[PDB]
Amino acid sequence: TMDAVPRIDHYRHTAAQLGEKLLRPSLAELHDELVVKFGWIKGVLVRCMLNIWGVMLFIRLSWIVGQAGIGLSVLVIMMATVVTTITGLSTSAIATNGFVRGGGAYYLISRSLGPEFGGAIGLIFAFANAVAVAMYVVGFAETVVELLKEHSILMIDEINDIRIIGAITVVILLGISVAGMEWEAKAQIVLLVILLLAIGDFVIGTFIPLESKKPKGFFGYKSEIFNENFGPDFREEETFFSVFAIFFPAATGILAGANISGDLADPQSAIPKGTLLAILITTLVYVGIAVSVGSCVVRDATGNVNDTIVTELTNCTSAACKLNFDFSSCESSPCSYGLMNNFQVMSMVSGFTPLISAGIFSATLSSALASLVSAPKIFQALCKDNIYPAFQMFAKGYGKNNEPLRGYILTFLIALGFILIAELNVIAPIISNFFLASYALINFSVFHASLAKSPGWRPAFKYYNMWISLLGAILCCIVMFVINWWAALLTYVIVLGLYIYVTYKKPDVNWGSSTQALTYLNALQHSIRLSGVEDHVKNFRPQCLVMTGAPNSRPALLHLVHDFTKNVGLMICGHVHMGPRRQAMKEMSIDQAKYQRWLIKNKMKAFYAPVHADDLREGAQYLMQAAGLGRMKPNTLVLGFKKDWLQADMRDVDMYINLFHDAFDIQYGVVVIRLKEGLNTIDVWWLFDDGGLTLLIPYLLTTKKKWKDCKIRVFIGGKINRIDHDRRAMATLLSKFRIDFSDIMVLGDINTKPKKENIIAFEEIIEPYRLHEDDKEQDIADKMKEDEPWRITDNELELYKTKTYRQIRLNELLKEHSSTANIIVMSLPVARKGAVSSALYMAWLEALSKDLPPILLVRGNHQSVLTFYS
Amino acid sequence: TMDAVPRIDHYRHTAAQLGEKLLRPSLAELHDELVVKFGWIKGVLVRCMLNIWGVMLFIRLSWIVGQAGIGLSVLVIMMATVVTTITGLSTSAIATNGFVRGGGAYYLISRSLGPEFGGAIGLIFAFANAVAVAMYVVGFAETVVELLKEHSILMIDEINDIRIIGAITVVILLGISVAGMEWEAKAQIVLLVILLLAIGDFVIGTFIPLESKKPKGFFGYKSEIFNENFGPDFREEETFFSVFAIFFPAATGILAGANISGDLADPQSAIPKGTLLAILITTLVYVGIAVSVGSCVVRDATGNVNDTIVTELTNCTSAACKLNFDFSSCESSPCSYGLMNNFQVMSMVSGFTPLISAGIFSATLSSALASLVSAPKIFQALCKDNIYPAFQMFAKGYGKNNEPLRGYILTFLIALGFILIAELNVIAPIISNFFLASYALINFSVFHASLAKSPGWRPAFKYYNMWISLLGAILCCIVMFVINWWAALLTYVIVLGLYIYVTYKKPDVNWGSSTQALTYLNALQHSIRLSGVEDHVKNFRPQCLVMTGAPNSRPALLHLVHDFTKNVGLMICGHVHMGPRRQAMKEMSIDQAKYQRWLIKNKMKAFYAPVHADDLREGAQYLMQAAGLGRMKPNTLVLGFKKDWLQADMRDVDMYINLFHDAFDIQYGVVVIRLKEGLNTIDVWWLFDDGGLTLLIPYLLTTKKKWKDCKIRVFIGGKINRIDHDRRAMATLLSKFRIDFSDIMVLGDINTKPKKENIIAFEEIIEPYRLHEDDKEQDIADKMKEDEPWRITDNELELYKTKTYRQIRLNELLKEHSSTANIIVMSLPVARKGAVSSALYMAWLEALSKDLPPILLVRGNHQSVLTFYS
Ligand SMILES: Cc1cccc(Nc2ccncc2S(=O)(=O)NC(=O)NC(C)C)c1
Ligand SMILES: Cc1cccc(Nc2ccncc2S(=O)(=O)NC(=O)NC(C)C)c1
Ligand SMILES: [Cl-]
Ligand SMILES: [Cl-]
Ligand code: NA
Ligand code: NA
Repeated sequence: TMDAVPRIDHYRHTAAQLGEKLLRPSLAELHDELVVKFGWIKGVLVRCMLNIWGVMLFIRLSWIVGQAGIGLSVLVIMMATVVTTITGLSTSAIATNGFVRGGGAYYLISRSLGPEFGGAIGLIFAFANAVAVAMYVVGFAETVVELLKEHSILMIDEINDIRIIGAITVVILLGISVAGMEWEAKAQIVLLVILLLAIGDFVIGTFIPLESKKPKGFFGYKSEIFNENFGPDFREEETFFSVFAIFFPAATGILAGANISGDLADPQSAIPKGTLLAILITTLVYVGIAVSVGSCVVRDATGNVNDTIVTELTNCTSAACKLNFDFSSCESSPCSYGLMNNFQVMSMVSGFTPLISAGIFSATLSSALASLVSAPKIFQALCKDNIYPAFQMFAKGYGKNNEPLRGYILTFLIALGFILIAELNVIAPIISNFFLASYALINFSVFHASLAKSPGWRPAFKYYNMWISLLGAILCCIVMFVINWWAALLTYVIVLGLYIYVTYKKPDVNWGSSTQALTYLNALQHSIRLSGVEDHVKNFRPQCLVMTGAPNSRPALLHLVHDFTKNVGLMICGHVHMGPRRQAMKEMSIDQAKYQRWLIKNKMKAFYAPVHADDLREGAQYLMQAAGLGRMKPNTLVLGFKKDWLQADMRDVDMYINLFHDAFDIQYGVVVIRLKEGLNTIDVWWLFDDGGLTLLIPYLLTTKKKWKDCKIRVFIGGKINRIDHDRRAMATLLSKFRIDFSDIMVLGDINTKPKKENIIAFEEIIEPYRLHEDDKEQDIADKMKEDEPWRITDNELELYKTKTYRQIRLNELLKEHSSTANIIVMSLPVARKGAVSSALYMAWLEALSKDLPPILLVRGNHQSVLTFYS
Repeated sequence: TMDAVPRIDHYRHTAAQLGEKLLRPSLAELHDELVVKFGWIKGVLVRCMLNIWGVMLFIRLSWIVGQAGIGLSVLVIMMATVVTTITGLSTSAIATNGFVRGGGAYYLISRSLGPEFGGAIGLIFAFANAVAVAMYVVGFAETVVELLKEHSILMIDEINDIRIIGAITVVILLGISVAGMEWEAKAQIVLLVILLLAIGDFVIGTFIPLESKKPKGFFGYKSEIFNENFGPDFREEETFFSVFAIFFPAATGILAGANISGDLADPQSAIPKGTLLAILITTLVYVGIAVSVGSCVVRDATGNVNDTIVTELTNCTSAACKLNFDFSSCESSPCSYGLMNNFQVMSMVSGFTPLISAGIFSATLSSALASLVSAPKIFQALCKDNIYPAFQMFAKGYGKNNEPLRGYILTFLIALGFILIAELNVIAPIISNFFLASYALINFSVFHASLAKSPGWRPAFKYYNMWISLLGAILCCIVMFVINWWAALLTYVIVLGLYIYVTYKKPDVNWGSSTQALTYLNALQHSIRLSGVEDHVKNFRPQCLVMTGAPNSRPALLHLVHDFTKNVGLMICGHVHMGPRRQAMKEMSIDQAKYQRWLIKNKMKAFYAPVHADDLREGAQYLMQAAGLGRMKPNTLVLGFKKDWLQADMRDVDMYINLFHDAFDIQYGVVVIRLKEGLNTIDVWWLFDDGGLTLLIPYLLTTKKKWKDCKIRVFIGGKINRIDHDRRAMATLLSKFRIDFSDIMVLGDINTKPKKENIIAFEEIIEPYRLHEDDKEQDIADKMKEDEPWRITDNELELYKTKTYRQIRLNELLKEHSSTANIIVMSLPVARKGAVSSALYMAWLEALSKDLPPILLVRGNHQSVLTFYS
């Protein structure tokens, strides 16, 4: 049947080849008459879980649960979890749209809402990961240094030992990462097993209370300790929000699995479930460990065997005394340790202490490895789009699975430098702010997509309410402020600067962002609003349709039309295409884009309006009948003077004059512009009341900065002995309209016979098109029907001598008075259709406008365009 | 010449008679073939000066100067003058645009920025003036009560005497106001003369030092007092902002002259200059009096001759002794005189004593008279505007000059009630905030008019910078908050409530406000923005041109098309008008308004688009070639099934089919809707790949609240023995597009001969259109060019039997399967142009769709409309 059935091969044209077996027929033919890929578990779940988990489970979780209450600590965890889950829901929604080629969160953000935000967030996120690797390596070095300092071993000052260990660790991590994407997965699995072993060791040792640890804070699940550990016992210059700020970074790292989207077996399924499961499991483990530590250890303790453990005569109505006096009465002296003074509680409540030490080692190393892997991927994805041209390179992949070795080396260098600094406690909040900004950008991506009701939003993952996403972005910003407000300001400024730079760069890319859909929707909504507004005389605007063909053919005329339309009124540059329909469609499709881009590149607020018809008359008919939307429709027809009418087929001149006639018939106002295309005052000779357009146009000219210094001087026609009366009337009328005029000149020389020379010149010019009916018999009635109506009938030439003499005399007056004007505006002669031939009308116009400064012959609708009523 | 020269009579038609000869010729006729008025001084200057001056020049200015030094008091006056001068500049700008028919600031505000704000501000301002009448009368009563209590002539308490005196004065003022406008002006002049006499008396007395007043603070213009008082004191619980709030109401009252616009000889010349002169003179007098009082009286004093006045040896480091010791050394014991404890200081520092009291009487009475005059004016103007229908009563005018007698009575009643309350100290801030809100609305009117760039702005008064006006409105809001913050919140709430009520009432009025111009400018700017956005498959929208004629003939089809276009994509209702051009233009002009209003009233976000042409074919050509603006152009022709084609001239059917053909030639998509107009699943039978529109339309259908429950079930064609493979392929394709489907059905019964009965029925239906070439001879070729291309040839009928049987069998299948669907979407058969006659195409469509639920035959553009990439 030649009509192809729906087939995936038809739509598959970017990630594969359709081939000969799949090719949808075009409408014309029917019409025209004749590599490593990971699963969701090992690719998203494990990476997300390992990135989320860190030293908080073994260092600060006990301190947080002590400073705050069990209930308040659980609340802090839950609120951080809200912020991360909302972010994860938004990420899954943005990832279940189409095929994600690679990159990571940068790819999702860019393909969602445009290269500007995409590049800003991509650079920020890549830098954040490149510095996070160094921070995690520094944490590992700190843990190793503390472990060796607890013994006698040491090489150099603590800082230098930290630097050495960090450098060795970073070198090893870079080697492992360069080894490949499978070795890294094996190492991640090993580290996860070790960390789970450490967690289980802590939980097992919390169930075995050894008396030797009694002088410590550990007691072994005593309900009295639990009841005493509620409430916010803040023993410092800190508060609830300080604890929240300290803990929240422990909820981050939820985008690790989506950072390697270019290596997943199948995104759109692995990312959502993997990320959500990782968030759930990590939050559950955090809550469990918080409660466990809060039900075993007392806040304060003075570890000492000599400490009274016999519970002699006393009351000391605290939780500790409820079972024994061990680690009691340090409310005045700074007792050694406890749930609020020792950060190794997890290492003591546990069993095998080196098991917990290895758990911390794995927690830091897994995060470092994940960051080192993820940052180069984002950088290479952002570089492959050439958003920052200098960053070209750092995008070449090596081996079967394209791996950014150059990005790997760059991340290694950045991490090594930041480790060489070795003092990173002041930079962590900036990195946290960067991550929070990325989360907020993802949430805003989802919200923007839901706001712009693009039919192609079509996300495969539900449970992504737009309002929840907006609330999540707001919460991300608020949490960003809650910790290191000045860091938040710095990140905001950096993001805004990058966004502005990218917007000004205007990169050559087009992805289908929600920004374009929202632009269309905004235009549609505003047009629909405007369609319900009644038109008023004082709200009239010149809405011009300029017949120019190619808008670049005559630039002076286009600029002039722009002057009195730019920012006030509509401007449609109409172009008529002629020839066969087939090639005409392709030519119009090319020209539309070419000329719209040309206009936008020259600051012309005009609309290109191509049209295909047999002749210019029919195309202009199309435009004057249909061009426009609702109330934004042309009311004025603008033409340029047919400067070549003298040497041109009379059919073209007839078409020009017929354009005039159809413009008048359709109740349009006609503006004919005659100026020298090759490349003071404004004189307005408006002698017939067209409704005011002749005055409105030059006033709008004066409203612009190009004609601000030009003063309007008016010319009118009067009767001798009555000059002053008419001048006063014109001055009063102009004052009522509030149009400033430098001078008013009343001329009685109109209606007088022009000179003999000018009449002779007009006759000589008009001779070739004269019919000369008198010199011929009735046979001439065939020329008037075949070689006509171009021919000028002697009857009309004698019946309209007044108008011809008026045109010649008016040209004389214009030359004598307005020769020094910057622009002339004059009433456009109107010829009744059927009474005057096209050739005679063209000759009238040519005689009127010949050899003068830029001139505009204006004939308005005759509907009132000005008013003096408020 | 029948062309009329410019003349004021053509444009003078709304506020004056046009006349016989005052009628410009219409473009068709030339182209078609064939009592008491006041001047600016007595009307604006005097009223503004008398309203601005209150009891602050004799009661509170001295206390203010005492509380804050000379410099700080001068600063307060200057800042209040900034707020008022900005307001006055905006008022002059808004009043020098057109002829101000009547009313006051209400008329200017309404004619500037729309009936909503106009009515809100008018009601609030009228109420403010009415209440101010009572407040000024209460001030007069208080002054008289104090004067008579100084001599113990009070009767029936004090408040109960204030009530009686105020009632008598209000009755007298009402009588004077009813007496006419000239008598009020004479009384105003008399009061002004008295007040100037009082001011001059104070200034003269300040130069006549008298030892009698030595016990009082007055000393005689001594420098030492000036240096002492040049600095702030701010005694008691007083602050700079508190004194500024106390003083600022003194600067108000600048709109008294503009409130009399309906009785001025020449507004646009009297209001601006008069108001500015009033502001200047009042501020100058205020500054002079403040400085003079600060240079002649000490802040503290104790008036007694027995007190120490010798100035003998005494340390008294304070500067009060610089000239004498009279009225000194009460820094601990409260004093009874001075610039901080006595308010009658002016009366004491003057010459004749009762003349100051007379000046106070005049100041308090002139403001009351002005308010009682102005409030009815504004109320009558806003009532003649008929913005609140219940208030149409208070619009009648009496006498030669329309005088709102009912408004006068209502204002008198309101003032009498508020005087009967007699305790207005708590209501003054409300009135001040109302006045400030009016000032802010005037400034925002000027700013909004400058924002929208309508050519009709054209204000005759310069010096009105838009940013200055916006700053003035902001300052007015801030000042109104500064004093009585809760009063400011209450006034804001009242203004917003009135604005919402007026917006929802939708009054039937059109004045060409700045809001409409801004709507147009916003739409144009958004369209210009959208014109620069590149096109992407992800952002494709269905932009439909529905050929419906009158948009109310078939409501069901319009609803159906609007369901999948509202909020997503454009919708243009195209109507073609035939007949003579002259009458056609008027018909289209009326129809455009009628149908746009009908659409907006019916909640259709569509655009009515009428064209004039001699046949539907070329009108649709106009629409498909030119309709739209920039990137908001249609790409899908929507047609209703010709249900009468069986009984209708075959020229109409040929035009319909050629509409199809031209739609395809212009590479448009085509949607044909067949549904019953007189009186839950969506079945998509898309069998040919059109690019995806057949699938994209029903999805958008399911995207709306009216089709949320319906589930999409798909039907495709397949080969027997491989049904499951094709079903899996279709399921995968739909999942990649993210279009939810309840079921997929693969049909092998296509391309099979339908029932004999159905073929016989099709033949019977098609019988009276066959060319019967075999039965006839070569002469039949004439019918192919005279009765054709309607006639169905025998060659085509025999050569396209497969397609006809396909249509019949497809209708059988749809009746068998989709008979219970809420809507059906099917692939529209495409007939090669020149190969199939129009009648056979129509019969194909009829056979395909009949005895079915609502159906959409969709033939997409064959360009990809869906994508599974991101
Ligand atoms: C890079 C960076 C910057 C700022 C804060 C964090 N913290 C995070 C982040 C994600 N998951 C857990 C944590 S954590 O709870 O602090 N555990 C942890 O081992 N942090 C190490 C840096 C010592 C990480
Ligand atoms: C109706 C009203 C409400 C609130 C404040 C004012 N004050 C104004 C207004 C205009 N010019 C001067 C003043 S004034 O300086 O306060 N003098 C004065 O006599 N006010 C009298 C009410 C006693 C007026
Ligand atoms: Cl992350
Ligand atoms: Cl006022
Ligand atoms: Na980790
Ligand atoms: Na007054």
